[PDB]
Amino acid sequence: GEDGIFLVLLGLLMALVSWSMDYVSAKSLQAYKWSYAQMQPSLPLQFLVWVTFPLVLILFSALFCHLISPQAVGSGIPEMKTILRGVVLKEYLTMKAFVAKVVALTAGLGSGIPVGKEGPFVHIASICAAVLSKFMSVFYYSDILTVGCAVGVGCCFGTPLGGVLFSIEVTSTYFAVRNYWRGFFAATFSAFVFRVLAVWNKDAVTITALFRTNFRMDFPFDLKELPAFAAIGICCGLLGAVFVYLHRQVMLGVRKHKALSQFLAKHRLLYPGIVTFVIASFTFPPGMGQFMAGELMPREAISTLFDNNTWVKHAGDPESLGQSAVWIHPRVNVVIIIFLFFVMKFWMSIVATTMPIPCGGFMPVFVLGAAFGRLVGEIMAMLFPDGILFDDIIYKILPGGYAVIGAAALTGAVSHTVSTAVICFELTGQIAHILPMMVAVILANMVAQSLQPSLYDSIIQVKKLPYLP
Amino acid sequence: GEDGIFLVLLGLLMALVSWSMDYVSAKSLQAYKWSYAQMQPSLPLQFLVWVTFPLVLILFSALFCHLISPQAVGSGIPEMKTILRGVVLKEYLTMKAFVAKVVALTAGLGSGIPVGKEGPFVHIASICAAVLSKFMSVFYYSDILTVGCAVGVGCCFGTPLGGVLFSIEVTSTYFAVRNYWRGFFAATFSAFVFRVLAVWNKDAVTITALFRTNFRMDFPFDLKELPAFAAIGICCGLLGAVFVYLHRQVMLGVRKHKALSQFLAKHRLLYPGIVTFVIASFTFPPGMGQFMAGELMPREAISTLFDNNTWVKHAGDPESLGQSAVWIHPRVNVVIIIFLFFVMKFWMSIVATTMPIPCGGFMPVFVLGAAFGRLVGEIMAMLFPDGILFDDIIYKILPGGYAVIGAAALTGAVSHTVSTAVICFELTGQIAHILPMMVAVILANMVAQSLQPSLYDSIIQVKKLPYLP
Repeated sequence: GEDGIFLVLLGLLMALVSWSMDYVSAKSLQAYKWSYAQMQPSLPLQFLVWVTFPLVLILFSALFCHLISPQAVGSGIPEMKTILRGVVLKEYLTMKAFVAKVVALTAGLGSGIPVGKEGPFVHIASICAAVLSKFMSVFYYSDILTVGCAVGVGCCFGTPLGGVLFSIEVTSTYFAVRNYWRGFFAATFSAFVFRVLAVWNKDAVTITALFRTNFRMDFPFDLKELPAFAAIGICCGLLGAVFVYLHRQVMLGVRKHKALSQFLAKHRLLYPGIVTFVIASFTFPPGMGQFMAGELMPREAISTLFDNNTWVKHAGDPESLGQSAVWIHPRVNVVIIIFLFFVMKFWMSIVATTMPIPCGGFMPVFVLGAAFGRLVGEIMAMLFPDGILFDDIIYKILPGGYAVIGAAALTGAVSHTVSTAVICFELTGQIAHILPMMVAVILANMVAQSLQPSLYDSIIQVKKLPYLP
Repeated sequence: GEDGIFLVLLGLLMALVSWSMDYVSAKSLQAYKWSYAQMQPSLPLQFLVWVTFPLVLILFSALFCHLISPQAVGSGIPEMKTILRGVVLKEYLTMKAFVAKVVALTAGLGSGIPVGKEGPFVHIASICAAVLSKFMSVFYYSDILTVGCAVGVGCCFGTPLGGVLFSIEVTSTYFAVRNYWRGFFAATFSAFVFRVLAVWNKDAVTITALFRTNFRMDFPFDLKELPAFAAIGICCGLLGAVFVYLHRQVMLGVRKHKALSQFLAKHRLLYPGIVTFVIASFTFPPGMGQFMAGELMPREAISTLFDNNTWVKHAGDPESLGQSAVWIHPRVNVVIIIFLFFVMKFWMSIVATTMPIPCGGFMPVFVLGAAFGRLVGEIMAMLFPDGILFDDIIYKILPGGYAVIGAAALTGAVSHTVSTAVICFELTGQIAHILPMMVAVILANMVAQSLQPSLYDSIIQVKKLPYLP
């Protein structure tokens, strides 16, 4: 009927918005790197620019989520999964919030602070679905929200079927397969237009997925290492649980005492600002980024962590690798700097997503999972030096695969879902490690579902929304 | 709770059954090839053995679906998708049919006649689910059938998430996500045990998917060829529709007249037997297999059609390729033999799946799709000789990708579903062509949903089961 025209118009209007915002964010971020390099090597000057650019940009984003729309702070998927369980929120789906959010999500992304991308984008995709429906036939409600969620995540990442699985498996109890067909149609069209546009205007020469990895697909892994994958199941789930626990121990920590509540009511934007300050103090590269690999914005950080070469063995030479040359210090072994990167981005991510900013809880958790995966992969490669044999040719293990297993498993354990593995392999561009990441996702899910509740369940519990089951 | 023990026991019991039956079928089929080669080149003797082995084995399978269980003929998914819409069939889920079906599906598969594998396997997986539940807690119903369907197709092909999508998207109207989690768990465990067992006992050296393809993943296809994919959408959908139409024009063709009904009631097993005969008459390789590539059992036939080299250009030399050397005739161009293979397996497949045998409608449709795909790929490679340029290196197109697009799209158009692309790329082992196969699956679905009904809908219409919507 007249469903196809509405769905194709939603897809073509969502791809341009996603492409525009990350185009602008990428140009702002490379201008940041450019100016920071190109002034001079002056260590106080480097500190002051490396601090004053993210404070300006994050306080700008907090200003445009405070001023225009007072209801879009703390946004993302948990209040809309509260909405589709029956509760209506009338003023919350206003078009005026839309322009109030997108520009904030630009200025949440153009800095190197770990935030999400998915959550506010799911919200604005639902906004565009509702507005385009209300404009339609003036010249069904949970259907509109489910199609909005599918188009939102499948237009974030160019991952259609991971989009429709992410819409069904957490934001529902029953599900009409009419929405399955509609969400699959609109999500694959949005992911189609978003990827071909980066060949038209910019240069990404073909319809490569987003983050390709050149693994070898000829004996990737034997079953002599397979219980190691069991470890990267279980520990990730355990680590995922601790994340959720500590998240609540900051949320209530904002609201536990009258003193800091009076301090925040004295001036609202002071809480993001200074804490932006302190994580800039641990990201300055000659300050502590030597011990940290601090000079990595997160997109190229996880393009780096999915590399196809062993970092312990290429440390005997000063050979120029890609960006991964920042992962070599002349005094410290690389296992220690992966360890410190993991622990400091781990406590940095919770306090980064705590602040009153449009936040998603997917991307920094994905980065933490990749870091833990490559940690256990590098100690596997250090433990078994020779590799094993094949027809007069030697195959040695490679730790990019461990990184992609961990970057599926830990965010699957945090967000209490099994469909994270789908967008994981659909971002990485290869499915060589597919059933080990499914087994690891399921082990991490059963451990992190035994111990603690989900992330979004804790958010709706602390924010105290009407949530009946 | 006590769900995990039941699901892991179902998975480990289903993997052994699938592995055992295709182990036995593969050994029988290679013994067929072995004896046929190893007697002598005597052209009447070759004819008589090439005919008398499939007649014996197919009449044996028809005997063991006629004798023990009189209710398991015409089995597969459409009567069970009738069952889960409300209608009960009491005597149909008896354990006695289980042993009556599995051995038949061995002797439906050990011959080279095109049959399915999925349908009767979904049925026996539901049988094992129900029996293991009734044995459980003596020392929920649609849940048991949906878990049975997911384990069935994900244990056929080692494809978990394509399994759970194949269970939701056609055999439901609503869907409880409890069954999503259970089906995902049990399907990935079944696909895990099935693939690692082929390294323990037999040799498939690692957890390679099933049918790997070595494409190049470095500029697979430009967007200068992309409307060709539009053609392999639309035509496949049109061709898929014709398949369904002709299928009904044989089913009613059995039941249109009293004469052939009296002829069949005279002797029931005569109808499969002789028609097995006639397709053997068009598969004898010096008879007509020169013009046909007849000496290809279907599994190695579609391992051949997914090859990474151009068949027009490697015809100037008598170089030994793999099995694909059967695709070269010294007098006939290869486009004509792909064309004749397609048209003769097209009319052969409907009459092959017509006969009273446990049949699935997935595998021969998959083969027909691969043949049409490589047809349009070879004429694309014949049309554009030079390829195009890159950094002083030339990239020419390769027609394996067209074959895998067509083998997704035409069976997606026949079975009226979008989740065929998932098991397509999960069998082929690479996701380089993923969003073109999604776009082609959706174009073929909208054309073949405009023209004719589904395959299984026509089956339940002609068999006249109680089907309310």
